[PDB]
Amino acid sequence: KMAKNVDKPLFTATFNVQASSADYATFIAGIRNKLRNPAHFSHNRPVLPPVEPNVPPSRWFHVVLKASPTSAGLTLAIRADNIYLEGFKSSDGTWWELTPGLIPGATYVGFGGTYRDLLGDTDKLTNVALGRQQLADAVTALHGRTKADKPSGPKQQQAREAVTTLLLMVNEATRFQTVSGFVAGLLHPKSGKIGNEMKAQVNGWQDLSAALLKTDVKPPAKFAPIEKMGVRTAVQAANTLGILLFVEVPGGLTVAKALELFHASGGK
Ligand SMILES: Nc1ncnc2c1ncn2[C@@H]1O[C@H](COP(=O)(O)O)[C@@H](O)[C@H]1O
Repeated sequence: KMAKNVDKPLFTATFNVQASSADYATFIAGIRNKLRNPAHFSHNRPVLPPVEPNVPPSRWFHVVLKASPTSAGLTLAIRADNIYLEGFKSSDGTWWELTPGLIPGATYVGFGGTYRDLLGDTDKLTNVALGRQQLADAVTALHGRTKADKPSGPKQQQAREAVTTLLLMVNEATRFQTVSGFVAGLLHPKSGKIGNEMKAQVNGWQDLSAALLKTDVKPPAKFAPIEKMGVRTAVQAANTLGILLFVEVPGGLTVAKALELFHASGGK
């Protein structure tokens, strides 16, 4: 059940930590546009293709974060089907994986990519500080990771804080316009923490995605509100979502069909 093609990304997206808000916003937009199922939209927002039924994960992209203009960057291995962070490459060339035995030749980092794993309690998410400095510190801490850092309690804690930072500023920002917008603001000519609404959105990507998709089924259908996210209408949901996870909703596309539409449309 090992992954395939981790070393053969579908695309590579690059960001310099010192760049402007504008550069960051289009970096995020670029990732969404390249991940989209060209044939499957919902309320003008892109929707991911389904996870392929019975193969191991074979669709990956890389994000490269450079702490400096010419410096080699930190490479993130992210799944193209569900935007999971599963690996990062260090300056010594070691692949660290976040799921034991998922990436050929990798070394397990010692924890996973859920906020439960990273923070102990998911409520701690609204105390994580985001900004340009945090981004630079997170990238440097993971780029400078050595194998000996794994048996160090405090090093493991710092690595978790660094991964948590990348997850919010890269993965969740891709998923959510609220998050990407929030981060772009911190990079304008610088520290912030997300509120409880963004925390609820980030913990409910599937639910919020599935709720938009339901409104698209052809009737024989209203939007179910999600109070804790602050999202009470289809339009607020469309404005909150950057890209939807594919969810098999009753009367909408099935996994099989959406996948054939993916292939027929020039998607890989
Ligand atoms: N490795 C990961 N990278 C990014 N997001 C993740 C990862 N693992 C879990 N998540 C997020 O957590 C949500 C729920 O995870 P789970 O409920 O444990 O299947 C997912 O839909 C993702 O938004």
